[PDB]
Amino acid sequence: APVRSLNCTLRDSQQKSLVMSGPYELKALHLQGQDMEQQVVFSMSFVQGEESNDKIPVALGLKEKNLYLSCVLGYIDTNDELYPTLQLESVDPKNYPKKKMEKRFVFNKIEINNKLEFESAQFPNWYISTSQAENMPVFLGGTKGGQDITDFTMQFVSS
Repeated sequence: APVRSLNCTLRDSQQKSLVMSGPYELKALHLQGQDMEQQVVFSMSFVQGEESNDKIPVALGLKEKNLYLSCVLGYIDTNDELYPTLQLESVDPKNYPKKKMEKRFVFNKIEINNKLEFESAQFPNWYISTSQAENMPVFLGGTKGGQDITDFTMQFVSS
């Protein structure tokens, strides 16, 4: 393209790591030592979308997996109308990433020090979220304050 990118892991504000849960899902849990190898490496690209002084548009791919997080209307857990849902979408490595990511792939990275939130650019007020419980899916949530975990820290891996 080229697109500006870095590789990183993410941990939620409770220190849970993100790992694969089947081929098309992530889950969060507190990890230990060598098992840390299980945490998922993201490739965070900076996309040409709507930048605020503190709303930096990004896409999140899963390094080496040809998968991207995307926000698409569907049905939600519940714990006719459609709601934003988090999907792990496989893509043609030939064309991704790109500065012009389709809207479903774009998150606004919000830096509330020293924490990051990732808001769906397509569906405002919906965030990459984890449950307080161990081993539950990563999902789009956080629409009501103080209910879900929507804060993360980033661990730089490489560029």
